Amino acid sequence: GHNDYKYIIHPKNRWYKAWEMFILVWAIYSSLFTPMEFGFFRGLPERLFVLDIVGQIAFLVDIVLQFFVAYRDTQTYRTVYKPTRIAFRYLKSHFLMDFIGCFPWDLIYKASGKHELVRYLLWIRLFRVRKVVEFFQRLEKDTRINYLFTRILKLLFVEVYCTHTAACIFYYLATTLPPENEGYTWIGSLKLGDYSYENFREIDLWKRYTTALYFAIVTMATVGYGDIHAVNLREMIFVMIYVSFDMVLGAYLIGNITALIVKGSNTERFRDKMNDLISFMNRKKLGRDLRSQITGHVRLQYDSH
Amino acid sequence: GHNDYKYIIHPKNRWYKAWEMFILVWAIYSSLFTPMEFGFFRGLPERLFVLDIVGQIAFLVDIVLQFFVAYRDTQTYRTVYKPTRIAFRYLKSHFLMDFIGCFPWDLIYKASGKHELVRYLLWIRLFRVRKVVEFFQRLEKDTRINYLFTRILKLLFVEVYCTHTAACIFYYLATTLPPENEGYTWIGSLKLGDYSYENFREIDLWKRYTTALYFAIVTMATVGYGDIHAVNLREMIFVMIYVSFDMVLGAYLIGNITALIVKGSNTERFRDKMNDLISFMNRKKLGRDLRSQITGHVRLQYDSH
Amino acid sequence: GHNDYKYIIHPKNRWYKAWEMFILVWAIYSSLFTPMEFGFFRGLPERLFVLDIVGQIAFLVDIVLQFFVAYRDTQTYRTVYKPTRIAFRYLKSHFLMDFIGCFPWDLIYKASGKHELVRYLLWIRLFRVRKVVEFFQRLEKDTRINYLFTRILKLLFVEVYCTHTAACIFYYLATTLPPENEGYTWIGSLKLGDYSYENFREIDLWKRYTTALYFAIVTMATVGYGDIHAVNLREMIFVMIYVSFDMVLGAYLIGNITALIVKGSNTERFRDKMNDLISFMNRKKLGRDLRSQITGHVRLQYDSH
Amino acid sequence: GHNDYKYIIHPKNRWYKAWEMFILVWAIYSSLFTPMEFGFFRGLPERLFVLDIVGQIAFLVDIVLQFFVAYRDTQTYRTVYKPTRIAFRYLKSHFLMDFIGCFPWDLIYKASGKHELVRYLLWIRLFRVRKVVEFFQRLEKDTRINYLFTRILKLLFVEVYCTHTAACIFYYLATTLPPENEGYTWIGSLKLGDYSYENFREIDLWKRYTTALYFAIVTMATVGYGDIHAVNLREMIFVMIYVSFDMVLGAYLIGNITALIVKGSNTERFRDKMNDLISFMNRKKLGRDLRSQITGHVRLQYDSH
Repeated sequence: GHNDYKYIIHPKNRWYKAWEMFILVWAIYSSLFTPMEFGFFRGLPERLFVLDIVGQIAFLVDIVLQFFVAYRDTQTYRTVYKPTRIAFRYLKSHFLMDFIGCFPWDLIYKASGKHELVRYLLWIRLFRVRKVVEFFQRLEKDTRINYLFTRILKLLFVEVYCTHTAACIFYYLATTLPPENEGYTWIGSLKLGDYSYENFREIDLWKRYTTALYFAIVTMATVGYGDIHAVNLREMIFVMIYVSFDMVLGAYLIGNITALIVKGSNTERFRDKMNDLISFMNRKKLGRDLRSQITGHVRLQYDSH
Repeated sequence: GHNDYKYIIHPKNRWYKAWEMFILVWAIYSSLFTPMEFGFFRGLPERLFVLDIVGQIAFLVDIVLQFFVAYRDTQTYRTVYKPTRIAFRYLKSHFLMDFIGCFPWDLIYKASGKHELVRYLLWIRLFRVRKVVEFFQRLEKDTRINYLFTRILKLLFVEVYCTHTAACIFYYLATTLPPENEGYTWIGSLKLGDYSYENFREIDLWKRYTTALYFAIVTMATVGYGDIHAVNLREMIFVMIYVSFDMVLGAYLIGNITALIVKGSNTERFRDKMNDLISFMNRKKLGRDLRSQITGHVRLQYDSH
Repeated sequence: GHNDYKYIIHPKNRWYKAWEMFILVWAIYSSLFTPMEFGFFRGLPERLFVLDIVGQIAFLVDIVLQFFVAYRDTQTYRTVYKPTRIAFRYLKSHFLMDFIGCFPWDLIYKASGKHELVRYLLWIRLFRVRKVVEFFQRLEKDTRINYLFTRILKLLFVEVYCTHTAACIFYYLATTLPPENEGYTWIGSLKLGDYSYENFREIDLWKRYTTALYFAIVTMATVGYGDIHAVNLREMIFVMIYVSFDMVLGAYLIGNITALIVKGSNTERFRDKMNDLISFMNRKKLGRDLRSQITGHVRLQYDSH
Repeated sequence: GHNDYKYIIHPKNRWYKAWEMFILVWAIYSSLFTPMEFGFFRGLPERLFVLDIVGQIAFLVDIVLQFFVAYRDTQTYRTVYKPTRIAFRYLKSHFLMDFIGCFPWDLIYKASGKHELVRYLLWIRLFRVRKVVEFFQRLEKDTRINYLFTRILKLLFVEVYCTHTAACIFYYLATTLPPENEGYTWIGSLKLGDYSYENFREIDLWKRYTTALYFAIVTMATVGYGDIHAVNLREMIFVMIYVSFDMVLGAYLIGNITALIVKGSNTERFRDKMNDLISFMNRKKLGRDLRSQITGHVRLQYDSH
């Protein structure tokens, strides 16, 4: 019903759904790479320079594309296709964060005399998780999948993101101290087996990330070996914040899993009904013939709904 | 006849709800600073003197103000303005503890030749958490702030209070040994990174508090890296008490969160019914028109009942 | 209701109930001390020799008492008064483990050439925890206390008792190595702070017990600091067993706490009713006078049942 | 149709049930020993040469009998005794994996010049855990044992299997490094007590396995002492994978146990009502005779009316 608004793309268009999946994949990488770019590099190496610029370009198109995309209203509950209303809705809803996230923050950091506060603007690109939140909302609205399983998946994804981000921030806090005071950081004072993470800034990127993620994963599960631990006061405060948040997050995970199991399965509804029928049967002693007939018939009833 | 017993403050009038919020903030600060004044300060410094005095002054005003504020008597559900009943209720319920908490315990301890037992009286000021409990009761009665979140917010407040108090008591137990025996304390033997907490009484207040709070949060979160751990026998006993209490309290937090997720939402029960009916509809394929009719009928139960 | 059998005691007599409480206290003490006698001493020191004797006497009397105490039948629900039936039921229910527990196992251990296997018969006195089990059964039968709260209390007692027993067994396993191989034990290699548990068998009893209980409590909450950890293979096996059992025990504690919170409070039931009524009035836009009347009258209904 | 084609065994035949129980034990042993044979042996010693071969024999026979035993249809709900029908079921469902697992993979590894990738094929024998899965499925459809309790037993078996397999893989990852780099492995740098695991390949098999299983068990319960921990990057990655999976699995264990407790019992449901009735009756101070009448009437209801 938008013959007048021919330019506007239907949100259920097949090609726009393909673009939604493509930009969902791009958003996952961007919101996972951004913490690593901010934590393990003080300026992106040239080898992945293109991966920076291209990474924003795919999002820039989205900024344009979302301007030519209709939507379903929340008060009228009618699918609104007015291009001016579309533009105003996206300008006042999410345009600012998406647009500011596509700035060449690495190039701006390197051009502006290597100022760290400029690099702190990379965290705007964590607002690209809005794509994943929208994907999980859509998949929760999907009646095919169980609703509480969707919540469990969303919580596990949040745990993955928070653990990865916590690892990147934990390594970054070690980098916030000068290398001379590196012995007062968690990684600069770290010694695992024979290996000593002495000049940790010059260790391979993936060794550093694996160590930080190992600490973050081990803390997230509340195992807590101690091999890696906070040493600074800043590391101290960050670990307190992270474990306090992850305590509530793990409690929510346990609660959601328990709610899924408490909901019960038809198999269980059938098992309980079986036990009730057996109680009745043994309290009236029907007889093996009628007993077996009843059991078989009710099994077939539960099987055939 | 409010004019008869004038100058009696109605419980829920303006300018007394503002004072209730003001004294709530003071109660939170006093009930959080008290553990720190006791654990990290054998003697409060001149720098804090005025602040300390000011705190008691506020609560002193509270003691006066609560002698004039009317109350709803639960056996008649009216608001009694008679000053004798107000004073009698204050004297019976909680006046002695409130009054004792307002004593200049810090100055009294100093003016008594620095007797540690006088400084244990500071713990009376932890009864000011009755204001936080009252605020949480009122918030629970509130409908806008749903009982849903507030039930676990109360437990998170309890977690924060207990962790902070445990950190303060842990540091205090470290101080209960003489400094020459400081190598047998948890902090005196601490060598986090290249920094050793050699003379821990001369370390900055905030580094010591951050260390103790990190241990307490680490223990509460059940991570237990062990970088920081009990060393004294008194430290073992305190850690055992705190650990058992925190196991029970964390189980309570998980149980409260699980119950909020199990209770579920009207939408959620509607989504259960919709999932069942959509599964049956796909199994017994019946067309979009009958689908629409039955789904609209179902949607006229979650929104009509 | 027994003329012929005058020598039989009702299990409701205030004298027998007082003796039941007295022997419950004695059984709690004996079940708690038996592990300590086995783990921290290769033979009881003379100082508490009398305590070894009189306590057994305290249970020996009970062995006699249950031979002429009436018992309520299961199916008939009639308190059987026949001394022959009472004696036979006691003889085949718990007489053997009570009588074996009442033997002077310390004196028998010392007389039989200090043969270590004789001291393993001390574990028969673990069966005196049946009095605590029966106490909790009666408590859960009592209506003055919530059933699920009684289950939580039973689980907490089980956790406490298993932690204490695990601490005693851990120390015992340390003592199962010769004092020359003590460097391979968990406590003989312990260097908490500047204190070293070198000659750990000559350390003060409460110092050793507090250390073992600290390890057991810290493992029980799964804090797991690491300061104290299994070193032997036998210590490793015991830690695996205790950890695996404690995992299920903690899961059961969480489940029971959740179940109680899920069962819900009348306050929460009212909060949900109030939310439903407020939704109704908001939909129908009832005037503030009538809405306030409805709210107040519903509060009074809930308070006055 | 059991007369038309002979040599066909009824699925619930007594001899076939005995063979099912026998091959269940064999499958449990095989799927528990396969991780141990993979991780702790780079080639099975000849001391076990018979024990592996016989094992495969036990499953080879199990492959043959699977070509004769009948099955109950999911469509016609009736047993089919037809060799052509029987063979197709096996050939499609599980023949291929069972046959590959029956191969002498140790002999093939030793006859192929000791290639480790050949030894990786032992993990096919982990599909014999399908026998345990089928046994638990049959146990679920049994009135003697609760459904949710069967589920928690399944999850406890899953925890046992996953912990043992994780221990074996953890040791194997240490062996993937050359012995000269053993100081970088988790076990090669282990110095528990006064014992150092220097030449960890020459340590007794059961000492190494007990150490690895200790680590895996303490991390499964999230105790995380720290004494044993990952050192290589491969060790960190495996610990992260195992720790995340075990976080989810422990949350599932807690959820299953909590659902079993929340489900409740008819007795517990009765106690809930009877507690309410006792509160009401004590509130109104009702007569004992009418109390007995009401309590008996309610006891009638909570008896599966």
